[PDB]
Amino acid sequence: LQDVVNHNAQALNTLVKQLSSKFGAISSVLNDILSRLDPPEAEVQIDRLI
Amino acid sequence: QSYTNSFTRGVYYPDKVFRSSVLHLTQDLFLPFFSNVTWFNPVLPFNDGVYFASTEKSNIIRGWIFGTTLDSKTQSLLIVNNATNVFIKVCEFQFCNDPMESESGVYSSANNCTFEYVSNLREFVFKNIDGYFKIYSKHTPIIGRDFPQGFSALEPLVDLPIGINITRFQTLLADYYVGYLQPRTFLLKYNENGTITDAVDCALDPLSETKCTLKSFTVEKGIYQTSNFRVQPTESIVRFPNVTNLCPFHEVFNATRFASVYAWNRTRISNCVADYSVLYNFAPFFAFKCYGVSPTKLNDLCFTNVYADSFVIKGNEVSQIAPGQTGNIADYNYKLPDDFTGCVIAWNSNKLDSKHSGNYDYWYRLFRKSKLKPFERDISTEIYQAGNKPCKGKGPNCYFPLQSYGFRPTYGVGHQPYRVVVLSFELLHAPATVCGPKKSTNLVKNKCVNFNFNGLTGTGVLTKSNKKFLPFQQFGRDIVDTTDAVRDPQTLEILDITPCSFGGVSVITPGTNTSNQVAVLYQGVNCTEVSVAIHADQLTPTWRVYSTGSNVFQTRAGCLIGAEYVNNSYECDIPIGAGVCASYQTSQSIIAYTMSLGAENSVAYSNNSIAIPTNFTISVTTEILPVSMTKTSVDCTMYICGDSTECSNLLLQYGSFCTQLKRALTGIAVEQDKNTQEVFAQVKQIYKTPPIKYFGGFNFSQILPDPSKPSKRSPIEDLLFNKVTFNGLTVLPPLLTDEMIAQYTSALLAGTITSGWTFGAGPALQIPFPMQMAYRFNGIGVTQNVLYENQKLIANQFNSAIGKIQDSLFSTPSALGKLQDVVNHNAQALNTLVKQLSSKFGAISSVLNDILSRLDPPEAEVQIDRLITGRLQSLQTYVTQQLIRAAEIRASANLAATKMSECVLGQSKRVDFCGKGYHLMSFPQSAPHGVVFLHVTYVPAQEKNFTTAPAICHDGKAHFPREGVFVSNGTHWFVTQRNFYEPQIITTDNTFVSGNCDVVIGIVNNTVYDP
Amino acid sequence: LQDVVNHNAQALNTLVKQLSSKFGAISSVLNDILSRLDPPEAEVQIDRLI
Ligand SMILES: *[C@@H]1O[C@H](CO)[C@@H](O[C@@H]2O[C@H](CO)[C@@H](O)[C@H](O)[C@H]2NC(C)=O)[C@H](O)[C@H]1NC(C)=O
Ligand SMILES: *[C@@H]1O[C@H](CO)[C@@H](O)[C@H](O)[C@H]1NC(C)=O
Ligand SMILES: *[C@@H]1O[C@H](CO)[C@@H](O)[C@H](O)[C@H]1NC(C)=O
Ligand SMILES: *[C@@H]1O[C@H](CO)[C@@H](O)[C@H](O)[C@H]1NC(C)=O
Ligand SMILES: *[C@@H]1O[C@H](CO)[C@@H](O)[C@H](O)[C@H]1NC(C)=O
Ligand SMILES: *[C@@H]1O[C@H](CO)[C@@H](O)[C@H](O)[C@H]1NC(C)=O
Ligand SMILES: *[C@@H]1O[C@H](CO)[C@@H](O)[C@H](O)[C@H]1NC(C)=O
Ligand SMILES: *[C@@H]1O[C@H](CO)[C@@H](O)[C@H](O)[C@H]1NC(C)=O
Ligand SMILES: *[C@@H]1O[C@H](CO)[C@@H](O)[C@H](O)[C@H]1NC(C)=O
Ligand SMILES: *[C@@H]1O[C@H](CO)[C@@H](O)[C@H](O)[C@H]1NC(C)=O
Repeated sequence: LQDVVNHNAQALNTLVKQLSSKFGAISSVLNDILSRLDPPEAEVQIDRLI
Repeated sequence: QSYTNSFTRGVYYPDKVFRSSVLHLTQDLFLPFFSNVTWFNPVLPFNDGVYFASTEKSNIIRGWIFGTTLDSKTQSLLIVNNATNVFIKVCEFQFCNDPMESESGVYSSANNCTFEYVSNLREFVFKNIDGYFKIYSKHTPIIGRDFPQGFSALEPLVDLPIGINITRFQTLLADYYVGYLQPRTFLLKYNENGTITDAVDCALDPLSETKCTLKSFTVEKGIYQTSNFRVQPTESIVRFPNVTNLCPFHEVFNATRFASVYAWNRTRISNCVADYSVLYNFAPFFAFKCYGVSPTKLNDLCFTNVYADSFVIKGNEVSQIAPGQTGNIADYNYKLPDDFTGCVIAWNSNKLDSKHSGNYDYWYRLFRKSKLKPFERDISTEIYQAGNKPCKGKGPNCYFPLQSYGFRPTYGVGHQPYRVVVLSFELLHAPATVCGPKKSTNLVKNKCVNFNFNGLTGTGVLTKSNKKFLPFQQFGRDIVDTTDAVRDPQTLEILDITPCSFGGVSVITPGTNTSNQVAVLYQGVNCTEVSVAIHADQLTPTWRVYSTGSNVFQTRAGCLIGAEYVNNSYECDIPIGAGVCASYQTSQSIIAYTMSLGAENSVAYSNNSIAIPTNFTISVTTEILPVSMTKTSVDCTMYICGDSTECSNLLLQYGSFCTQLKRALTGIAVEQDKNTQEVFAQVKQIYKTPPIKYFGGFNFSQILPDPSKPSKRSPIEDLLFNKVTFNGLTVLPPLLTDEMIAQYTSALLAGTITSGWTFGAGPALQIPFPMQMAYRFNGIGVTQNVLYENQKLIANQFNSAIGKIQDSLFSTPSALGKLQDVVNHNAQALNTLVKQLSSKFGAISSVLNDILSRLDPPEAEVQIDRLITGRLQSLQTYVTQQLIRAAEIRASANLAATKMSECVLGQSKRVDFCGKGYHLMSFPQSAPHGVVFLHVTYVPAQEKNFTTAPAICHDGKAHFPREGVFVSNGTHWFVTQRNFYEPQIITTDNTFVSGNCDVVIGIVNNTVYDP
Repeated sequence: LQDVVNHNAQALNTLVKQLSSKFGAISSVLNDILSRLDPPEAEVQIDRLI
């Protein structure tokens, strides 16, 4: 049971941590990309993050 | 000259790369198998490479001539072989040797010789490709004129970089066969020494397409999925509404004056044609960049709401004009949408948009108090207020937002004015109004045709429709958003767009070893449709099985060709669908029959009729169960990145994917270890079988370990073991060595055969085997007296039963099908994973080191990223597949553990769980990544039809057997156990009384004796 | 059983409905992309749809 709980917790923690992965893009936060670049290339960066 | 068949000739080495003992599938220009070959001074046209096989003994064939004209006008290739050295020239000659020391080369012309070169059954492949004349020469001097229908590869004699055009060629004299090549696909079997010992085409016969599909030269008996058939389009219609020709552009584009960048005119064009080639040369404007819709395709489905914008700018101003751009021009002159599907045309306009002294009229909106949005014009030219107080003129930052451009003809190129046309059009609105002219065609009339209805392009069958389009709807779709109805305004007729027929084809083959005939199943199609497609050369799988009579059958699965339907019934051999099955029968051919669901047996039920067996059989049946899987550990970094830190840095930005994959693989591995632990290690203490091994006639030699061999495995285990069977991927060894697993099996079996089932419920309790078997009879409703009264026979019944098991595992090679399937599945997964390392994934190359040593790292980053994404999706797919397979094997291992707990460590009352019959006992045997259970079952036999009755009325009261059944042989009545005929005289010992003789439906008068 | 049938039908319906998904490309139909763009540029859109 403890292993099941730990597995679910680890899955959720990995999912939230991977919100900070750049995934080969400029950054990991959408707002900085929006208020850093022009909308066209920002679209490609947001596409990679998505 | 006649026509013969190219049996297997024309195979050459496709490349100079060594390959050993492989089956490589390559697509290239080849001589197709069994093609028609002309056997012969004619001028043979050079069909993109020829196979020329000269058979001679007088050396009459002195060489070849190639070219397009061969009359000293275009460059022609002359090849001659005099006695020692091949003179190869690329000259421009009128004629040649054609009119010991009986002949010499005089030719007729030697102009512009651009290239020079010197060095029976002479085969020569001449392939002209990529500026190369590749000559593949096989000089196998056969001693004799017998033309062998055999195999001989053609090693590349030379690859001349002549780089000339060749359409025709002739032979030079002082017989021969000619065949023409086509682009085909071949399977070549490269031998150890590097030689192509055999080749298999991929377009002749269904059989030699499944040979390519499995990448083998010997296919097994079975239905094989293969390529998908599809009726190819017959014609190609292009229907438009009534069209008109106006083209009102050049008269506008040529005009004396356009408007400024801020005063631009949105010119609307409608009801004309896209005569745009004039804008290239008739109005020769140089700057032509089409964004969203590249040019030279502007002939149909082109414009719906085309608009034209007229800009007048400087020279160094078009650069800022692009979709998604920003700047003062973008801010306050005009703003473009990001999705601008149009064209930008710019050209210098000195003599037509400038004054000789300079025209100070083309101004621009320097400032404005309104943010520009896509497709909006600036009109207000009031002073741009820049202060909180009302700002008019000077004072605050305000200035007049209109600066004159000095369009002088004396300025440089960077200042010369540009006239610009922006064609902004939307390729969407369904109703149209403008594109170029094209041929129209009437209704296809139920014909699979390329349709081009008002720009809606596709392939389909256009039939009369009953769908009531209200007089504004042009298209008509379905819930799947597929256009199932269209109507051209010119015809104004609603017609549906049911697509061209397709599906798949599957090859039924009885195995290459058995035979070579095949059948084909076009899945889900009417046989009339497929026959019609055969007739008018429309089926994509160009190989045509001859549709003779009594060989085309229409099943609910589709159309089966090559096998006749027989109204007889047989067990299924090669499943097809809808209950039909095909098989090879004996003169010998493939037949399709309705599957017979076993025999039909009517049980003779009656009001009073029972059948009790008088004999039995100790059957031994093998049941194979996967227990484990190959533990595979994959190094994410090395697989994705070939020990490259440059690639590792890029991989590090992809989150903890490698950590997740490693965790999943380690979980799978520890799960495999726990699976074999739980299946085999259910015994606390390793039990040793006794020194003397007499078990009341029960043999137990093929299952008990024999010390006179290594690894201490049983002979059955030996047969099972002998019967089964880089780049960051590692196969971790199992924790339990095969000897340890065999020792667990030996302990389990020794405990079973010595202590009975007691060792599974606690301490092992010794008990003679003839007593344990009597208990196991008691456990299936058979009195123990049966065993001792028939001990020895049963022993033999067991012993022979085990003996056949060996042959069942010896003669039959597919007995261990499930375990070998598991092994093959793992091997195929690993093979696919390593093979996808060679996939470019839309990059420059499949090898990292090339990309590293080809480009600067900023540019190489994109290619490395594409390769990383491809290989990472490969890893994720492999890991997910492994997880699913591991879950399946976990279920199988749980079943195996349950069986060993219930079938081996005890006797199970669950029906058909430990065999087919009444379970007696079971024996485990280790096998590679699995277990094999020798389920011992009691099976009754030798029936005897008998008369019965639920109750006996002796003393005016009912009587019932305590555990048996009341039966009779006509005259006497006997109470007997219900699983073995043991008649007994009815007495109060076996009978109990309950009630009187007026409630039982079928009570019978009789005597219940007193003992 | 009805849930099993409906689940299979929903899976197939989703699979065919995502044929109309642009996937961040010009369009969801290959035919239009082919007869709208030169093959070097159309390669990117075809790759995205693929
Ligand atoms: C049990 O079965 C084995 C068979 O595996 C018997 O061994 C055979 O013995 C005879 C002579 O006694 C030989 O001719 C055979 O070659 C043996 N079989 C094999 C496969 O080699 C054995 O006799 C049986 N009985 C006992 C008590 O072991
Ligand atoms: C080669 O020359 C022939 C001469 O008739 C011509 O038809 C063909 O188009 C040419 N093609 C090339 C340049 O390969
Ligand atoms: C205008 O028409 C003349 C006709 O001779 C042509 O030469 C010229 O290139 C045209 N220019 C434009 C911009 O259409
Ligand atoms: C647009 O209209 C204006 C009206 O003054 C005119 O001067 C200009 O030449 C026109 N430009 C065109 C024809 O695109
Ligand atoms: C195939 O077509 C024929 C003629 O249209 C028709 O009679 C037959 O019923 C069709 N087959 C099936 C299975 O519907
Ligand atoms: C069994 O008995 C019933 C009594 O109603 C009778 O109808 C039926 O025919 C009998 N079955 C036989 C004689 O096979
Ligand atoms: C029962 O069957 C066996 C073989 O299956 C046979 O040898 C035997 O004679 C039969 N009868 C008895 C009474 O065992
Ligand atoms: C057993 O059944 C058959 C029919 O299958 C029948 O002919 C026979 O008479 C029955 N047995 C007896 C004891 O009558
Ligand atoms: C029935 O079984 C008895 C057993 O004693 C035997 O004597 C008799 O011959 C058998 N047959 C008939 C028709 O009674
Ligand atoms: C059974 O025996 C009793 C008394 O002997 C008699 O009354 C009854 O009718 C008998 N029943 C049958 C079915 O013979």
